[PDB]
Amino acid sequence: VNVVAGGPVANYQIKVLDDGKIDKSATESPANNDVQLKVYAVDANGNIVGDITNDVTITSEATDTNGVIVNASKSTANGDTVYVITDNGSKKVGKETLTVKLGTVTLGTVDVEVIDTTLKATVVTKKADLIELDAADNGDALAKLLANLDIKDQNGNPMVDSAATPNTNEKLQALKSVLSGIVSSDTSVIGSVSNVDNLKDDASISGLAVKKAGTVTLTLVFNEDSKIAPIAITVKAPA
Ligand SMILES: [Ca+2]
Ligand SMILES: [Ca+2]
Ligand SMILES: [Ca+2]
Ligand SMILES: [Ca+2]
Repeated sequence: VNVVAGGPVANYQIKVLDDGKIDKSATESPANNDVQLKVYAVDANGNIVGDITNDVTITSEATDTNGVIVNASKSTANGDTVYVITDNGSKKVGKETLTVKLGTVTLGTVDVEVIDTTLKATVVTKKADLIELDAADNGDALAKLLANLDIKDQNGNPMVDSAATPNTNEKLQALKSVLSGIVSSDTSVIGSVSNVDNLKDDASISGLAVKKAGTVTLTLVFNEDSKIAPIAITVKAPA
């Protein structure tokens, strides 16, 4: 639009140029990492008699109260000012109220929303009740245990290892995001895992080392948020 000589201002518009959302995912396509605002003064006939985006000040709550934290910055290019709202350390998702002032006078408010569309492990199931290790497992049950699980995201799609990345197993990473611990029925055969970070992501995953030949039940326990029930898998580690 253009600013034009018109009549006296009748009202102010706080205009959202984009979708009004900020996606704190690290990979969303297309990138969705801001909200962009204009503030216009308009006369009785809708003529834009002022672009006051550069003159106003936009703020959010001084002390955080909802785990949603945003920054507001005036960005000027091509003669035009856009008020750019960005995520700044939001721990949660949800709405954040912006207040738009001209000097000390409030012109209005507008909410922005922080979202997160990251693919998230949502369903985990076991394929078989039992797995048996052989020499290829090199005395560690983790690879064969992972192969015995199916992980689905919130869309119900599989979460699997990408062969494009040789040194990180995306499926293991998906598991660890919802796993709280692994209990072994006999820690002398295979140790229990209480710190899930000890499930080592690498070209060759590891962390369920066999201490001696035998048979154990491994029970996977998941976090409360996921609501996934424990999964028990019997592991035979033959001599
Ligand atoms: Ca946006
Ligand atoms: Ca993002
Ligand atoms: Ca907040
Ligand atoms: Ca990979």
